[PDB]
Amino acid sequence: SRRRVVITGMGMLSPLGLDVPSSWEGILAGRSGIAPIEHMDLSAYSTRFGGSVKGFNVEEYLSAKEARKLDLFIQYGLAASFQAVRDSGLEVTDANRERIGVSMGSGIGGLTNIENNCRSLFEQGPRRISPFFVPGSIINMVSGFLSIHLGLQGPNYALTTACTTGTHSIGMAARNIAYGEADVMVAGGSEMAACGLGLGGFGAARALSTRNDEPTRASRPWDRDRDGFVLSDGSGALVLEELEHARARGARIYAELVGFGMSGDAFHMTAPPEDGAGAARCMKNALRDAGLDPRQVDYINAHGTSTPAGDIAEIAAVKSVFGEHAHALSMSSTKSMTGHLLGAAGAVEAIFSVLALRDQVAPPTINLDNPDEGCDLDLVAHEAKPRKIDVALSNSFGFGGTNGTLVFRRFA
Amino acid sequence: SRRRVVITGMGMLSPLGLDVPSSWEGILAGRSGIAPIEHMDLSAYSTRFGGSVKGFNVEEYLSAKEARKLDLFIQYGLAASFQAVRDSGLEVTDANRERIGVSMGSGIGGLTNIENNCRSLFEQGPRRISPFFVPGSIINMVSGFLSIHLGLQGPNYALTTACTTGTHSIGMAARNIAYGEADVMVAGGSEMAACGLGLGGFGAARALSTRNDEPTRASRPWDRDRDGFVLSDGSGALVLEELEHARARGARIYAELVGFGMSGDAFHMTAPPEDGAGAARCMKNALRDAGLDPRQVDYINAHGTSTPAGDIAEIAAVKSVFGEHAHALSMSSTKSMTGHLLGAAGAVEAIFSVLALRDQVAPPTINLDNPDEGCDLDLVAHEAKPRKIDVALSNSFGFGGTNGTLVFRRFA
Ligand SMILES: *[C@@H](C(N)=O)[C@H](O)C(=O)CC/C=C/C/C=C/C
Ligand SMILES: *[C@H](C(N)=O)[C@H](O)C(=O)CC/C=C\C/C=C/C
Repeated sequence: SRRRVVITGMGMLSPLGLDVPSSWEGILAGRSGIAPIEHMDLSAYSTRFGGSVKGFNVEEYLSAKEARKLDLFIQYGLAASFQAVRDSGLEVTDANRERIGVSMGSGIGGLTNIENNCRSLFEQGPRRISPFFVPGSIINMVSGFLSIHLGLQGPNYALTTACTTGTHSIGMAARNIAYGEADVMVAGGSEMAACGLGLGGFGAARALSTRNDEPTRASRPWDRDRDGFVLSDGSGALVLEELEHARARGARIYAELVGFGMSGDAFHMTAPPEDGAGAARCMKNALRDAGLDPRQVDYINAHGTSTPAGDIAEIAAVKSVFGEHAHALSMSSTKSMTGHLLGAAGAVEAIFSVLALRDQVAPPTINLDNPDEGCDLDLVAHEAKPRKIDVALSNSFGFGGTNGTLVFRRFA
Repeated sequence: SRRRVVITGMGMLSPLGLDVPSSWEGILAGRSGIAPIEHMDLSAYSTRFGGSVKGFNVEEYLSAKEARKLDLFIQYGLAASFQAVRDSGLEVTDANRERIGVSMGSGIGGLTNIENNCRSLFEQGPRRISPFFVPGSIINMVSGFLSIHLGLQGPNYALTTACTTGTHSIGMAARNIAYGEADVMVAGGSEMAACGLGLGGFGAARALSTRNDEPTRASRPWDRDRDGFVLSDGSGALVLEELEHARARGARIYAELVGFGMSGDAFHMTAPPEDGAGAARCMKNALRDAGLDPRQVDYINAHGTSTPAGDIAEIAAVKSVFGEHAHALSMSSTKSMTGHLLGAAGAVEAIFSVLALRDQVAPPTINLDNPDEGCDLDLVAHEAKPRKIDVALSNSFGFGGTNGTLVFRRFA
């Protein structure tokens, strides 16, 4: 006896822009948001570029006094959230506040703050750790601070499922509404992992592209010369709403959230199975959840992180799940332009999938100069493709073999 | 139309013991697991004691190679998880593995690992960061490594909701089963924040008891001389199972999980509202979820962290929710003995609630020498109280005003 769930608001900070429309313009233009990092000295690091959010002004949202306490991941998460609530036109009242909840997640949350409080502790000692370190750094405080600012009293929580965080946060918030725990959820992800620990940590695991000479050409999903993902920062937030609650208040409806899949590879801590069996199971769970034939999918927003193993695993999974229809649909990686927003990747890509439906256009896979062996699908190489899209699918795969799939369709 | 969920296995590392029965013996004996910390120099810190796990042997569960890369919070979570799966008697097969998932969470996850990789980064630079830093430190890797070790292909995720993490992880895993997403879930929490950042972080926010001269007397919920919570380490894990799946395989059933409630205070980043209005809403949501009259609750395992504001707010909430029945039920804080396991607090306290039902006994609130103004309920001061218990309730409250309540009842 589950209710239908629609998207009535979207908000975003990306390497391509400080909101959704500016980010989406970047996407359709094939623009890279990847550039040498400038906020820290990366001379000793094998990767010196990433997707920074450019020109972020927190004072558009919060007092400088408030924001001083908050790690950038919380600033970015609040900014995207505030945008999405505004965009929904939803009015929070005594009558609906217990029915509006929040699920904004992160991969690691306040790493910059943790790194800085660690410097203070080691160099100076524990009397120099900020009283605001914990409430300013832990992952659930986007959900926390958003609920305090807006008076949201519904379910209040955060997921942390590595690069799957954004996808799961949206899927499980949809489940909250579908099963009557809430009428409205603000859900998505924020990440700011562009510090020594983040760039050094992924560096030490050799996960990152080291194409320092051409940073805009580094993220090249399914291209034979790909050499790992590009670390990027940002936040995506959607207002999810029960269909009748939306219809009743005359809400502008972007799309319907019809399918959510989760699954575990149970294969390896960091590498995906070569045949993408976990991704394949996850996509099939989401399609069954949606009551859809695989042939109804027109657009896939791939995980497509630009790793050797991950990209081909995703091709195999799509070929397994869709058979001959795999050559009819369009699949692209917007990480070709945005790089990899980690715990935020699934939230910004949920928004790009919803906009692909609104505008009937497949975003491009830029830098796809030489598709690898077996990468023979319509990957929307170089340039945006206007086309029919009634159903869009977004994938995220994470450390621990954790998988998420979101299925959106045009709302009647 | 939603399915019933029972507890068929439990696992724990606590300051009181390296498994459930040893921990539960400590609880019923009124024993403190709180002592001066010995694994680090705390001379410059205002708090020098906490609840350590004593004598943990990871090699009972993992190979040296398996354990070396993993933060203690993952070691502790895997140990509790493995105990719970063994304790369930569940056999994982090709036939049931896609129906068995994992939701083990943490407040902050791999803080000790983060501290250690930061020392290397500051002293020597990023070439000295472990390749295993990320997969070895991030919160979702208890769920990840457990699924890889046991071949679990069901829903795979992690919550991070501060001190509410364990309660939410259990509640939402129960929802997964109730709503047919899985037949079995391993759920709970693990925390190891007994490092500089943890003791310094909470110290800087003045949240911790500084009664260094009597560490076993420091955790004193509802006592007039209380001066903040006691930082403690450990893990709790429950095997949650659909009732018919349990009956069908002849599983031993500890208790039924009947109610789960969440709510946001939307009041303050760290302080609860004086009248505990958020807690009150959360407890009422759980009882409504359970289809129970407040008068059916016999035992409450309080949040009861031993903070001035938190303890009295919880009394107010119980008085609001239960009225005259507030004087009939028994409410205790096992943190009087265990200290606060943070993201694990909710998991170990879910287990103590289930055991209060099994043994028909209310655990004591030790150190309750002088109950504060308004603390005039049956708080089970000093000594365990044998009594009728058909329904037990467990609360957790977190930073961000995030609330969780779990309602368990004796299984027919
Ligand atoms: C994502 C991927 N490579 O596809 C993977 O889940 C991952 O490594 C992210 C883990 C967490 C993110 C934040 C980390 C900071 C150090
Ligand atoms: C605890 C509480 N009872 O309010 C609080 O919610 C909390 O634990 C915040 C941080 C969680 C744990 C990890 C942090 C360690 C430094």
